[PDB]
Amino acid sequence: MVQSSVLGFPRIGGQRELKKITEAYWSGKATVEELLAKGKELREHNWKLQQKAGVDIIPSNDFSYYDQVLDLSLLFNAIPERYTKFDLAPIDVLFAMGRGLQVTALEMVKWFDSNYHYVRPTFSHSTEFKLNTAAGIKPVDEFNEAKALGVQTRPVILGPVSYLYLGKADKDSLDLEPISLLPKILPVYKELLQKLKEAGAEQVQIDEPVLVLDLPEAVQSKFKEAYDALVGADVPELILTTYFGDVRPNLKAIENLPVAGFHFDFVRVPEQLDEVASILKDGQTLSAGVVDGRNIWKTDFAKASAVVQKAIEKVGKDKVVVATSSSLLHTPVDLESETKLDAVIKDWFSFATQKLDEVVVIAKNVSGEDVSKQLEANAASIKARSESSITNDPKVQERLTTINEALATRKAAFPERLTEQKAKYNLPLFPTTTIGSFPIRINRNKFAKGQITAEEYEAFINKEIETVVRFQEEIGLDVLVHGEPERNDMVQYFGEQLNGFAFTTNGWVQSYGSRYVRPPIIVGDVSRPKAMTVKESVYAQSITSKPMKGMLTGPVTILRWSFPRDDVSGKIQALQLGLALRDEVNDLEGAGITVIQVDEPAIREGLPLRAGKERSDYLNWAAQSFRVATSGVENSTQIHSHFCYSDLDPNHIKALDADVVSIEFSPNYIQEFSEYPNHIGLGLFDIHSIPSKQEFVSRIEEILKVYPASKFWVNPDCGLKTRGWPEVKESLTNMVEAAKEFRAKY
Ligand SMILES: NC(=O)CC[C@H](N)C(=O)O
Ligand SMILES: [Zn+2]
Repeated sequence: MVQSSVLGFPRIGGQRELKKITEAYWSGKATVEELLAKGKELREHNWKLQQKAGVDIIPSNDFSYYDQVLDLSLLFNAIPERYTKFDLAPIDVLFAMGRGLQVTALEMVKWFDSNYHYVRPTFSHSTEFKLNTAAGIKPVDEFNEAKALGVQTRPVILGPVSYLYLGKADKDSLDLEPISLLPKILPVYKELLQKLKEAGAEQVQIDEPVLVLDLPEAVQSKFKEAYDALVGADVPELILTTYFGDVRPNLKAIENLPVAGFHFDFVRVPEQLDEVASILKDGQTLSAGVVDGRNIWKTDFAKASAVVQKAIEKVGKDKVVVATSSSLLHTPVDLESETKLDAVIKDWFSFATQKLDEVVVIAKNVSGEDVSKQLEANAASIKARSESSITNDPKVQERLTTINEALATRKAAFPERLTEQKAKYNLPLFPTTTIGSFPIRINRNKFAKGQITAEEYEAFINKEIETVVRFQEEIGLDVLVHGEPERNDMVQYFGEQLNGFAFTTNGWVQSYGSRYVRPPIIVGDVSRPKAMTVKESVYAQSITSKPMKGMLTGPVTILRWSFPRDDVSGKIQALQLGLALRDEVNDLEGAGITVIQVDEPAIREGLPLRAGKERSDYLNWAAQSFRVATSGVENSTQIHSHFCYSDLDPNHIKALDADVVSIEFSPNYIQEFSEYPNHIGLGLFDIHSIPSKQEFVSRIEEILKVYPASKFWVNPDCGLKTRGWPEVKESLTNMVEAAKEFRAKY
């Protein structure tokens, strides 16, 4: 009998219970006892769900109130002094680190190339590692909970090498290399593992996902060092677990480890199987990650079972486990909550709950149990998807054949374009602009029910546009925005107006802490049926003689912030999105909106995890899909791009050939753009929470020393959606007043 395994379950609750109770706690409506009660209930619910499904190896310690990495920081006493001076209990120290205290919060960081964020482990020279036993030892206590329910679980802990390597030296210790602290942390891991075995844990999932990165040789050697120290008869068996990538470049590092087994991601990298299976020693198990833990597609059982069979061939059926490819943290909780999706489409999907049934069916299948009814129903679902008209749109398929270098190049290089733009706009030196958003629900809500006219709703959006435009005029901004009050979010607003997308009612996935996202789903070939943004931009331009920026989200961001298709490449999807947005750009320009900003916040997030062909191909096609969107315009049309990064690759920025770029900036990297003719707006203040006309005049005089004033735009770090009016007013006034003082001396 081949076992099934789940590497982690999302903890938000099928009804977002966790959000409700954590936010109620943080607001004071709920006690900490009520919060812990709800967490216990959620875990119990999830453990029973997995047991009922038939899952053999069920996780524990996967639950969290905020972040599992943060949970290990707490447990291991990686707690900076600043969070201990407030008389907080252990859980409120946790929340303080996670979300600050109203001390700013520890840094939030993308978890590999997933859409989840963890809280960066933060270490000092003074860090003293030890088991915080005051709180409770979370993994022991939750194992013990599950056991009292009659559920044996496998505790999940992030391993020592990854935990340190993904961490960072605190402000006070800028010279510390986190991985040097390995000898100090190992005893604390060993102790935790002894306690788990004593509680009755026979196996632990020890996550070492840093194995899918490019690791320095000096870091590669630390696996043998760590795992030699931990394994022994007084600890559970350890299953060294990787996901999201290819371990092959690091095989030498793990080829001689004493651990009980390994897990690999054969969804993202099925081709690594032969080689990784080759390092397995007699006695070691191979966990075959074959049900995707980061997307929503029903798994092809025929294909997944074949992969598992390849593994069985290598190491024996006794030593193979059918697993999720990663934790199901990255997927929504339950497809049965969806009430609006057409049943044809819904048939193509599986969310977390359904993935439990999948790993179980695939394990039965390879074990020789009769699951022919389930295989046949699955083969039907797969065939229906691949045959559907939603999936392949001949028009889009033909249009993709027009893509090339030419379609992705402007009519003239920037120097000739600048001449034509200068003639048209005559923008002064140190032109001032902002990034788009300014400081809601009832009219939206009643429009959605038919309680107010299309006519009635358009009036309030327009009044708000008007308010914002007059504001920016009043304070003398040179290139204006409409404020984006009609938009809810920067991806759904587009996806809802594109063919090839589906939307959930309840497909929530945790992004960070209690902030959850409900991504769009790309189901098929994408196209744009009609204008998406034109009406509001035109209105906004009709009420000022200042140039008005059109505002779009780029193709890569729409792709990366959606659940993508798993039957066609990322590239193909981004190019279809580039083509759709090209039509939008063409419509904006035709209608007189000839300054257009395209925002690509998610470019760095999608970067392939290792150096090599895949990474360089990605940078090439990311840039190309942007250029396909933006290259049809006249020379006198001014294309802007905004990036929410401080040190994004200068090379990639040049590849976009945007007339103007805005970059967050509030070291010497401004010099990288010296002999690059296109214009740059280095963000002057953090819109996350007034500077003075002097503080600005010092910041611009600072920058102005390393960069030509003729190329320099003045703007904030990002949109001011997430701010209040009174500080927006004073902050922007100062900003413009500053520019004018420079504008005077040139
Ligand atoms: N996140 C972003 O890229 C912000 C873009 C958007 N135009 C805004 O100003 O809110
Ligand atoms: Zn930004």
